[PDB]
Amino acid sequence: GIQGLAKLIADVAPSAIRENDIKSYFGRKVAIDASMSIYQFLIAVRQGGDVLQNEEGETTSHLMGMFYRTIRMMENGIKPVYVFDGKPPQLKSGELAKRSERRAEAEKQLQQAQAAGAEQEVEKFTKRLVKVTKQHNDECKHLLSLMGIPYLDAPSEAEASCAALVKAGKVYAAATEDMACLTFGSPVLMRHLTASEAKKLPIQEFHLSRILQELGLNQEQFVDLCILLGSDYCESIRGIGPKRAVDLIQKHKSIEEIVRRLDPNKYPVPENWLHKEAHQLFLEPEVLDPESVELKWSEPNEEELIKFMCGEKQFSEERIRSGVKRLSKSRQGST
DNA sequence: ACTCTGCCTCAAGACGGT
DNA sequence: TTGAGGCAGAGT
DNA sequence: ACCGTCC
Ligand SMILES: [K+]
Repeated sequence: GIQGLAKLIADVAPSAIRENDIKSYFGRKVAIDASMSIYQFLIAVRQGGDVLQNEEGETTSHLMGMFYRTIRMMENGIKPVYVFDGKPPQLKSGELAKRSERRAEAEKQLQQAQAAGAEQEVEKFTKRLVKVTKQHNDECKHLLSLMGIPYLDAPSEAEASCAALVKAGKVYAAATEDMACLTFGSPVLMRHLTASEAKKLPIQEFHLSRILQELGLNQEQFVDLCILLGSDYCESIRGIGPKRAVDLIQKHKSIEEIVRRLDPNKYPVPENWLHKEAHQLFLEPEVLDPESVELKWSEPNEEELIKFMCGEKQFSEERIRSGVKRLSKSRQGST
């Protein structure tokens, strides 16, 4: 994430966002952040406050979500490649650790809810306690393998590896809600791509070059701006938000300069501010080699699919086999 | 009055059958 | 996790 | 569209 970046671009660079109907992404490949979508499902796919599961106790909401949305996308001519998060950059420790503490917090607030009724709390805190695990990951990779859908492991940050794939032309765009993908230099970002039957929000397409033009910056100044707005990798200056940050970056072009010209009594900066290191992470992140693996959208293995989902995970053979045929079908073509 | 902060709420997908 | 949106209040 | 259920 980059705090407020979406609203900012809407506000001061509206020409950088197009809204298109899904019909116009027909025949395009997109890169998807696996870990974020798995998360979205673990949160949303709930039956009675609880997550879907086979009786052995193993979770399955993520498998549901992934299987079906993937199929939908494929039907609409959208070939998705899933990129899985690698090892988090050191600069991320801070953010990550906060995320642990809050979870611990939630967990305590779980007990005091359970021992006092009102499942409103129980389910709220339970949602706040959601966490993607290496198991979730391994399972989804298996599923995608048996669906013929290609997946890649990012050495570190998935978003950075997505931006790398779009840069290299291996895909048209990155489909994610994480504005940071632009910071890492991805020329095109697509929010709200679900290929879902109930629509909801219109697909949003962000062009990086348009953002740059409309804001009057180059990529480097744009990274600095995102750092000021609020990145996952270092702190921000208290009291400088979107409006002020745009002003300052437009006037002084860099963080060093900005820090020289700032009144240290009105706007004091953070102590031991790793902003230069963050910046360098954004310009030169560790990413996979987009030329190593040639992405192929294979044919589903229907039998093995039934064995895995239906067999191991108690999925209705009819719903599954139906999905498998919609997908095998969409491979040869169609609507 | 503009801006930011921080504390809060609240919600989070897809399908099949009407 | 991400919003959007709500509000009080401090600080300009 | 609504909504009961998917597991
Ligand atoms: K800030």
